[PDB]
Amino acid sequence: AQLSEQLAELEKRSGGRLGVAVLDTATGRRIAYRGDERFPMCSTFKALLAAAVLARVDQGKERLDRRITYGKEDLVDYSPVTEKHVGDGMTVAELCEAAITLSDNTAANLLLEALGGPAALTAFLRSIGDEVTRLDRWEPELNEAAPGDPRDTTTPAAMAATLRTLLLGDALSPASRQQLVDWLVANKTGDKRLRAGLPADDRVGDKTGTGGHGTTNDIAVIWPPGRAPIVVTVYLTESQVDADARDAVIAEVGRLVVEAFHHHH
Ligand SMILES: O=[N+]([O-])c1ccc2nn[nH]c2c1
Repeated sequence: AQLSEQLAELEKRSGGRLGVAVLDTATGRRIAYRGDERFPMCSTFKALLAAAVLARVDQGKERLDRRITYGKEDLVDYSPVTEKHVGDGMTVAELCEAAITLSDNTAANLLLEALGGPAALTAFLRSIGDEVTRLDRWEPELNEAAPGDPRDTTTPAAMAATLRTLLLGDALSPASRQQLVDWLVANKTGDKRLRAGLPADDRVGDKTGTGGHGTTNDIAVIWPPGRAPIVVTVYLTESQVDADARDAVIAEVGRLVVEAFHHHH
């Protein structure tokens, strides 16, 4: 209730459309602002993509140490890791790490190819119970973020529930689960979004995303000391303020989420 008004005030000053979901795993209870509205995912999809790959590894259809070869012509804009390994190539695990930790666009496209494309990612999501999130396009076309376009979107609540089952539930094997946590925890943003609003003593594994039509997102599983973990998803789009302002918007969601856990009662 109170956090809602605070977020709606924050949404006004952003000029855009803000969506937040908070899933407390101690109770399975969730708080949500536009939690059942569609928002463009941009790079936050890469957390799901590495999950779907690890699920192939669990099934035996993939190996984290499989070498993937690619040439200069497979590269798209923003490939900080993969661009320096056109010769060697990279293992699946190295592409997953590059995609989560640095948002390497070629890594994600290479992992989508190994998977079977946006439809295979969407198909995996369905198999774990997410009936909402959808990936339709490849990098970088999927960062369009056009209002009313349902392609490449999720909801704050759907994304939060999906992170819960992948990182904390029984969707992946325990080892794949631990591996996906390890990748998300070693973000190198790093960091100015949710991370910036939170207590430093927290262990945070997060994924950021940026797009057109004034879009910045951040999703995260947070482990507070001596406390069950909490899943926070934040989606901002149609924002009229600039990229640095959008970062501070997301950090302010983080601060408000903490205040409401400690004080609203
Ligand atoms: O992100 N959080 O929802 C959250 C809530 C309460 C907390 N106490 N410590 N860290 C926290 C994070």
